[PDB]
Amino acid sequence: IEIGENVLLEYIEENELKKAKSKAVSIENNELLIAYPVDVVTGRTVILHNDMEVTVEFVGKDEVPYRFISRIKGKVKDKLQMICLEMPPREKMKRIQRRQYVRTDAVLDVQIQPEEEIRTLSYNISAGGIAVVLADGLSFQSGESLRLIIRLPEEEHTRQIETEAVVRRIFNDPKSEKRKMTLEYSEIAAGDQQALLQYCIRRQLNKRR
Ligand SMILES: Nc1nc2c(ncn2[C@@H]2O[C@@H]3COP(=O)(O)O[C@H]4[C@@H](O)[C@H](n5cnc6c(=O)[nH]c(N)nc65)O[C@@H]4COP(=O)(O)O[C@H]3[C@H]2O)c(=O)[nH]1
Ligand SMILES: Nc1nc2c(ncn2[C@@H]2O[C@@H]3COP(=O)(O)O[C@H]4[C@@H](O)[C@H](n5cnc6c(=O)[nH]c(N)nc65)O[C@@H]4COP(=O)(O)O[C@H]3[C@H]2O)c(=O)[nH]1
Repeated sequence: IEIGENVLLEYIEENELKKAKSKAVSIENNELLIAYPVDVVTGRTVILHNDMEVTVEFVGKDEVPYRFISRIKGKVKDKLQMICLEMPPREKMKRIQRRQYVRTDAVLDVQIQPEEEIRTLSYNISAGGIAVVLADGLSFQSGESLRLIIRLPEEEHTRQIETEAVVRRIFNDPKSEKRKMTLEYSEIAAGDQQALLQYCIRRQLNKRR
């Protein structure tokens, strides 16, 4: 559970599966109150018809994602229109895991090249994707295929991993006002990917104690 966190809904309206993003207000007794149901892609608000079985997703205080089916109990009026969601038990609230590959926060040398060539740094990495800090002026696009070269330092032997990856998303970090960008490996060698895989596990393992 948490408060103020994002509550992601997934319902069926007019035979197609629509998703929406709301905000946790309170979880009094067995009822969850969410506010401002806006569409996941459309910034404009939406309407959740009562008694509609929805599928609620959220990230708890343990940085673990949770998913449960529920129902629109009804509207609640106190100063705004908030939607009442019937909460399940504490069982029947399945913890999910959407990442195929284990991620680790590592500042690695990344070289992006589509005009010239951009040598930059990553801020987290995975065996299937990468997230990289951009400088101002760099113009890319979600869906553009880029060739990037990753300097993976597997101890003394510095492995150079060359892949092609497609831009997932570009956003502005509210903590640094610097552009960040994420990519998914379009094509990566089996040898390099396995090494990159064992690197992220050991690196994540080396900080448990
Ligand atoms: N579309 C998309 N967005 C991404 C992805 N990775 C990160 N983000 C965005 O970045 C936020 C912070 O992620 P984080 O620092 O890894 O911190 C995350 C992460 O540590 C944890 N978490 C959430 N879902 C998963 C998961 O499926 N697997 C794992 N291992 N951790 C998760 O909860 C934190 C909060 O996640 P959110 O509230 O979702 O907020 C996420 C999400 O909005 C991605 O692969 N796809
Ligand atoms: N290192 C790194 N790699 C990134 C990031 N964003 C995307 N990627 C790469 O791109 C793949 C596709 O992510 P997606 O299309 O957002 O699709 C995502 C998203 O829909 C969902 N997902 C995973 N983690 C999160 C999360 O933390 N928050 C949310 N909201 N969704 C997530 O599962 C899919 C992720 O599958 P993956 O095995 O993670 O595979 C990811 C990952 O390899 C990032 O911030 N850092």
